[PDB]
Amino acid sequence: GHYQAEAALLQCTADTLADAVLITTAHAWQHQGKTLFISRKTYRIDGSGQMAITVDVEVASDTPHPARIGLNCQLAQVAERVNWLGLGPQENYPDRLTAACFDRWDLPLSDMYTPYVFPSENGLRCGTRELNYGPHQWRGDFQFNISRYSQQQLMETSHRHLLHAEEGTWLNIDGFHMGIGGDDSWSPSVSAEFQLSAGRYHYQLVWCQK
Amino acid sequence: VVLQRRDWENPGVTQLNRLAAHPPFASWRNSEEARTDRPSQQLRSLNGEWRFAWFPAPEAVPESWLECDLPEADTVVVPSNWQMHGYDAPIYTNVTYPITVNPPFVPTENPTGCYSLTFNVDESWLQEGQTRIIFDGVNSAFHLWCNGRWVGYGQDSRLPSEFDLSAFLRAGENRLAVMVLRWSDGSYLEDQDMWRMSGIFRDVSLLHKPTTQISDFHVATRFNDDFSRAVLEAEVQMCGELRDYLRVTVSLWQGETQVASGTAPFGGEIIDERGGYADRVTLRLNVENPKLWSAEIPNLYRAVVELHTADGTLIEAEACDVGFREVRIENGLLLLNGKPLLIRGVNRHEHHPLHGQVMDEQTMVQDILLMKQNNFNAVRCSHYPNHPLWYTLCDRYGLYVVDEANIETHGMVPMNRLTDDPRWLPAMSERVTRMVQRDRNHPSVIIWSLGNESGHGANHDALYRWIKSVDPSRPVQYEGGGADTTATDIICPMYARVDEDQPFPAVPKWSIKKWLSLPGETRPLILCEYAHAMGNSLGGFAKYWQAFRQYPRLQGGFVWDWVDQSLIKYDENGNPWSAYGGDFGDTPNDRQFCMNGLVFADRTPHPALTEAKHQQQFFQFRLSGQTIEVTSEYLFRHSDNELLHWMVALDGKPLASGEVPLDVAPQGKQLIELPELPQPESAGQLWLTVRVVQPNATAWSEAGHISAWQQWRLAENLSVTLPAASHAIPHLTTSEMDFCIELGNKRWQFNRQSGFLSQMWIGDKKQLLTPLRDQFTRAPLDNDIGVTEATRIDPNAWVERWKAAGHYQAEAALLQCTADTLADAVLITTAHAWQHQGKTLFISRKTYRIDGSGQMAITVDVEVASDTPHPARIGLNCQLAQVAERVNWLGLGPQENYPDRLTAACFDRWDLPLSDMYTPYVFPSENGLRCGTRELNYGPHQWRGDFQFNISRYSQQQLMETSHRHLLHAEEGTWLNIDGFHMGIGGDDSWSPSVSAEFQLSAGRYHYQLVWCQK
Ligand SMILES: [Mg+2]
Ligand SMILES: [Mg+2]
Ligand SMILES: [Mg+2]
Ligand SMILES: [Mg+2]
Ligand code: NA
Ligand code: NA
Ligand code: NA
Ligand code: NA
Ligand code: NA
Repeated sequence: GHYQAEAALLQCTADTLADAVLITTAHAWQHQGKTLFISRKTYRIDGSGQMAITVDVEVASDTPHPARIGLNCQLAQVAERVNWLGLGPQENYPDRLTAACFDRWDLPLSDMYTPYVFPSENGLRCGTRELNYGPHQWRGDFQFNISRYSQQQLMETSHRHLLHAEEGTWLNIDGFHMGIGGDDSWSPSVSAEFQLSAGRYHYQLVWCQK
Repeated sequence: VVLQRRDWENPGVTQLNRLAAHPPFASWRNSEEARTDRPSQQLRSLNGEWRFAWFPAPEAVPESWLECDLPEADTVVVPSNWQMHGYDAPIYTNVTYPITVNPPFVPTENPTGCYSLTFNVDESWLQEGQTRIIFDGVNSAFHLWCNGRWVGYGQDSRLPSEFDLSAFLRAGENRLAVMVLRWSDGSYLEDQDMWRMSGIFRDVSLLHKPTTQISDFHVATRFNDDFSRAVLEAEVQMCGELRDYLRVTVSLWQGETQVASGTAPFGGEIIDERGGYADRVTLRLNVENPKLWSAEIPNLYRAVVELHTADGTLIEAEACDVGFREVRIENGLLLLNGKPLLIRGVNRHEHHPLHGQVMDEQTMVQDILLMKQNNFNAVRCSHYPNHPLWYTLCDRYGLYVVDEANIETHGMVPMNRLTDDPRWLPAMSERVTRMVQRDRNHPSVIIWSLGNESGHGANHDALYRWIKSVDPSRPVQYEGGGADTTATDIICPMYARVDEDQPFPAVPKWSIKKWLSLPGETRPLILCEYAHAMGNSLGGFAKYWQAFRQYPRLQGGFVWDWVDQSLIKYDENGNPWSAYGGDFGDTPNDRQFCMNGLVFADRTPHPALTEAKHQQQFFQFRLSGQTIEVTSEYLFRHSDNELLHWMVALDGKPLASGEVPLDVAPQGKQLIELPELPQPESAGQLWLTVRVVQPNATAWSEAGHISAWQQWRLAENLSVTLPAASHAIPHLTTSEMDFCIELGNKRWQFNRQSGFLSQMWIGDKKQLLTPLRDQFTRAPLDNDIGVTEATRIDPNAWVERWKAAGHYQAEAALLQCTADTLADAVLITTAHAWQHQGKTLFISRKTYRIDGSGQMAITVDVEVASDTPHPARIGLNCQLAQVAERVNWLGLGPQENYPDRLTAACFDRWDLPLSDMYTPYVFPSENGLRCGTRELNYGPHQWRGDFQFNISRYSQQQLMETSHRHLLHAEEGTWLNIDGFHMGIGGDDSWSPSVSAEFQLSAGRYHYQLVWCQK
């Protein structure tokens, strides 16, 4: 029920600090009464206009290891360029990133999408410390992809030529992403060290306007 | 001429007037006594009180001593090492010779032990036949006198030296005088990593044989393809007058039932142009469906060899236990009875903490029982032939033995300087040939070894071939010169790693997986030494066993090693303590390197032993749905003394259990269907634990012995319940020096200068003696230290890397310390930096959230500079004021476990006395960690999260500063170390960094969280 799971709010609170506002949230993702994931977050917005997001995720040990542990949103902005400090320039995944180099990369948005004939998750870049797109900057230590196609559309579309650019830009920022495998393509081939099996996961992001 | 010839400084003279080697004799004069292995009247023990005087050199020994006892002499028990009575000091040196390397010479100051015994000999012994004296072990060389007359000389400390005393003895009182030298040319071949001792340290006995006697016998067992038929072949040699009426009968017995018998006159078949051996006979006995010998089922027969007249008058009988087994290498596999072995081996020295190198039956039996109870099936006689009883016990209890010649020249430069020199071939040949002559009839011995750490030389090749020629029934192995030379049937490296190559010049230690498949290579690989168990060690043990099970030609190995070579010393108050190298004034020395055991010298287990037991299990398990698949790794036996107990528990709370008898064929599988388990209402992780229990006692184990276990996570129900809202709100009070928080009878104090929780009160009683502070270091393990010395730094060693980076010197610098009041909580935020000479090593960022329920949530985020050596731990420590009796935790246990040594530990609710949370390693270090812990309870305190911890009366600082466990003093209160992350302990060896990459704390950024409350 990973694709069907609905978020149930457990906690949403707001606190004022000396120089910041602190928002704390907790969500349970459930299917047929079974809790798959729990996400505990803090959002800290300070006087500099920076939003620090802390994310702590529990994954039930008896659910299949999830494909990713991240956040997503559809941004209003459509910008021409994507700039990042991280692994690139090409698409790279945790079990396929040795060729990628850490540097400051700058590509047109279209280059951040890989036009596999059969559409799927694509265009991830790993080991990213800073990402810039339009007015936005995200900092941390994350994996990301950015495109005009939602994961839903990629999942529902059998041919690349049938894809249509959506309004704004879909951003996936992952603390963690499962291997892609490939030893063969007819049985599970993602090696154990690249499966998201740790049970508890932590990542943190800073979102600001730059 | 004795002091004039100096035979102890001549490698060309290894003995004078010594009788030929042979298998164990008792010269029974009754065949039934021989069959039952009862004491023989013809074999007398001289293990009594002897007279002993110590001398600084052989030249200082007075002439009168040969004739008359010295009044200055003391009365000492024999066998003994004289260092253990305090006559001089034992020396612990590893590689470096304890004497100047100047072959064949030894120091002029050569400690000399003068032993003497006055004893009765009955006239019957002297009227007829031959009376001989047997010295099973004299270290390192000796001259023998009887009633004032010179008998002979012997070298090689580890094999019996025998002399004919017939023409020296008189009826009534006789006197033996034995002059034992500590050092000899023999010492150059005795450079084993062990305590250097001396004396008559094994049994002394008198043996009476008839004039016409059995002088040798060899037993062989050969089989057809399916082992349903065997031929026992027994070659018997006689000494004395050859006669037509002489006969040999070899009879084979299973209990009181004779199963086969053969009789023949002397006279072997023609072998060359000059005929045959008139003084030899070969008997051949058919055995249908022989009961086969293995470590799994040590089936033994009794062979009785009778020398007798045609008419049936007995002259004498000898006997031995016979194990029907075939050892062979075929297609690159070592096979026992046609099946590929998996060696769960251990190296074992002959060591007792009180008696030194003197072995007794009780200690040998204790060792064998412990070995088998911990899933060992094999032992290497590191590095010399053992006390003869050892092989008998291995025959009977069932252990595979590697019998190893007393040859080690480690200290030579290069290592083969002597073993490649044909002038040392005679001394070497004797150590090999006389071992084979002694032990070749023991079924337990499956492999011959040419010695240890003596490089590879032409003498090894010659002696390899000699053994193959005289005894084709056993493979020959030898590790020297790179572990895969022409002098070994088995690739037998020491400390080769599983996946990591160590490409040393000339003698590389390849990854064991890689080694097998090198171009042209076909031999089996069995590590002669691996998993160096020095102190807190055996990290990565599971990696070896996974490889052993996956790769047919990886057939196991022998752990280094069985028992700590510590010695008991006494303090001013007469209290005993464990001593190592240097503690006897011995210099140069190699300190704690003599302690590499799975057990302490008194045979108390180190925690590592349980990891070995678990990884060496003979049953393998898989879970699929509600089905447990049990696979047997036994090669010969069915699981006829085995039941499977299963248990399902929710966070340590028992839910369901049951038992199922195991009926698994050797190499077979059994499916066990678990019944439907009722769903738990409450949240938490379900765990399934299985245990294999032996309902019946065995010769080696008690009823209810657990031989194997395994655990799995089952269904997990994550808690989604919101904790009941609190009525009260914590109150923050501020001064220039402190943030103070109060809630009811609880108070927390955060020092604003240091930025740490400095104190905590319950009621109004202080909970801390030292503040709660980050810790990134540990008191260095033996593996962290390696071979580094104060005078000679090994910059590669983990401890030296941490020291050079300033990890132990780094001081916390406060960057931020703020407090905020929330709706139902107080929030403290801190940031610290640890710096050394302007370099920031670590940054720790924390939040402490104290809510109305009294719980304190601590969130820690640590950055580690990528270019600093990876830290030993990422955690917190404090000294608690409380000393409580018990420690209760939900996590891995019950024993000490570390990230690379936790497979044997089980997740459950454990409750131990505080003392059990400390491991008394003789050399103190970080110890007692328990990993995978979700809840820890101590006095009124509870910590929850996902952490590793240790808890004791000793600070890391004291453990770090103190060299011996007996010098440790319990500090005030209790030191708690709670780690989000802890480095591996390693142990592939203990002289180079051995912690695998996956167990190094190299992630750069680390996060962990703890809740601290009162229950
Ligand atoms: Mg690279
Ligand atoms: Mg000599
Ligand atoms: Mg050595
Ligand atoms: Mg396990
Ligand atoms: Na698709
Ligand atoms: Na194997
Ligand atoms: Na050692
Ligand atoms: Na059974
Ligand atoms: Na120490």
